[PDB]
Amino acid sequence: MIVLFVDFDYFYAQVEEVLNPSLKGKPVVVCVFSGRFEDSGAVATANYEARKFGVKAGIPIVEAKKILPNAVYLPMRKEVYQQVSSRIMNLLREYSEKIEIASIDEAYLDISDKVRDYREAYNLGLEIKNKILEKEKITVTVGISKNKVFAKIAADMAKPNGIKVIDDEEVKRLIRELDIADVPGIGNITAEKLKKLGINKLVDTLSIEFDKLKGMIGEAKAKYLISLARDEYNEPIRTRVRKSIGRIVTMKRNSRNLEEIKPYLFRAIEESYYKLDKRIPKAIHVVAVTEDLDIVSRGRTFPHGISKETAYSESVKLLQKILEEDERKIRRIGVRFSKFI
DNA sequence: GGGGGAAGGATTC
DNA sequence: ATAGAATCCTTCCCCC
Ligand SMILES: Nc1nc2c(ncn2[C@H]2C[C@H](O)[C@@H](COP(=O)(O)NP(=O)(O)OP(=O)(O)O)O2)c(=O)[nH]1
Ligand SMILES: [Mg+2]
Ligand SMILES: [Mg+2]
Repeated sequence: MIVLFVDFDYFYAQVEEVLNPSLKGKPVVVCVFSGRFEDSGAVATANYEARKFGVKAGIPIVEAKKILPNAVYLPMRKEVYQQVSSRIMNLLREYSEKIEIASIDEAYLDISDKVRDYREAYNLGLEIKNKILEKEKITVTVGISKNKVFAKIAADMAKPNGIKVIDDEEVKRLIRELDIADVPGIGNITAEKLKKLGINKLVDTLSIEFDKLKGMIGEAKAKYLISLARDEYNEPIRTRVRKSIGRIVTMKRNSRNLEEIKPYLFRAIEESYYKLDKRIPKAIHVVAVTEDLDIVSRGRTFPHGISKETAYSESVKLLQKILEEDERKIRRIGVRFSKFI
């Protein structure tokens, strides 16, 4: 099997430059203004010119300005970045019927019925990397290996504007030399938990016995890293059906008074039902972030569809149930819809 | 013993 | 100081 991976380079900032080529070369940093005061929020992404001085996703907009107070700070236009992303995807379907859209800047191509050697897979790559540059003027980074994981890891080192093939005996090489936090699916919570058991590379998952591994990171994670250690990561490319749609907004004031959170909640449903459009959910969840950044939610499943009048009605009792069972101020309110028809 | 949901956790975008 | 969005997974609990 041969898997082809596509990670658009700093996709949000790149699109802003395609629409305003003057920015090309300057530190661009796209922001998520929360609104509670001036320059409150997070950085969604920053182009590599701004990445150098440590302007990355996650750090608040304040810190991103003590570092580069003269960079170009633009508000995120996710609706514009989506329209550009779909046009790029609709050019990738021209290379395989079996394609998986992972995220907005990510896609796997199963091209085993279109090539059969990493050399022709490599030669397919640039004809991707340039058809995209030909029609949408965006650079991408492609990775190719024997499964969806190492194709991911390939692009993880090749980016930006990169191309990389990880052959089946570098796969053997990596299992023994790859820091395991750099395995896709292992964030900081579980990376630390692995060091605590002396697991630095993927091979150490077989030297240790199983239930020591399961009880700390979980059964699916354990059976996941275990299958990659023995070079037995199956896993194909299948169309991803969007199973959830929602929106969650941040209040200008921390509060728990219900008639203060009703406006933000009702505005979260108006946008969510627009994002739905012809999709009827059977379940609504009321997500809420606390004043201490914790995450609590209450939901319900209906045997039928939910019309905006029924979502307006349900979301207030789920909201009541939250405040019923916790004493903390609410910082972010939202809603989320699943179980579509 | 195990199927099958509704609420916190963790990854990544 | 600490966005938004969505996926999968674990854990507790009702049910054969
Ligand atoms: N709202 C929001 N959006 C984010 C966040 N993180 C990423 N995104 C959105 C905006 C990101 O541009 C888009 C893709 O994210 P990546 O693949 O993780 N990084 P990119 O491809 O951008 O650059 P490079 O690969 O060179 O780091 O996901 C975030 O924390 N918040
Ligand atoms: Mg990318
Ligand atoms: Mg990505």
